Amino acid sequence: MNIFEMLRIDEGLRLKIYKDTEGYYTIGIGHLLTKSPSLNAAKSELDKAIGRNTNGVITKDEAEKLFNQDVDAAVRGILRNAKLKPVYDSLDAVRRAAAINMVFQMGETGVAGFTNSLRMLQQKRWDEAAVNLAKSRWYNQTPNRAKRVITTFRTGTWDAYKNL
Ligand code: NA
Repeated sequence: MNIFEMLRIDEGLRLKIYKDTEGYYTIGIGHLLTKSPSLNAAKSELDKAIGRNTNGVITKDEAEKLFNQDVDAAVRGILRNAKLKPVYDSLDAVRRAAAINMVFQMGETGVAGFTNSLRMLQQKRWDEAAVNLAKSRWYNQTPNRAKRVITTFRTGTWDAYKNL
């Protein structure tokens, strides 16, 4: 297990434009296209991202290319964020994957607002952090995925992703 395999489990792989859990146009391995309700706007974003006129459909290689870029962007984002970087730096590599997963799903600004959770993580108060992380819109809206990510923060193991 690693961050790529983890997010592949959590996000799936779809080669045609679909709506994500929030109703937003997405493609590939959780590549958010736009929050606009316009499918045409989403198709434009896709074409811009891929560099060709798609039919709203991409190949697996293209999906994996966007995915690589998106994981890299999530990491880069954490490292540029004054609130997230110190917490991320304090973590072991397994818990760093859980951190990247959160940012991939909700964005840097959204995760940086988990102030109390972040403090508990930096303190290595894992059970307390896990309880706090679950008191969130995140957990309520995507409880199975959040439970997996939270278990990863709680334990520093890949146990929530084994059998998957
Ligand atoms: Na998804």
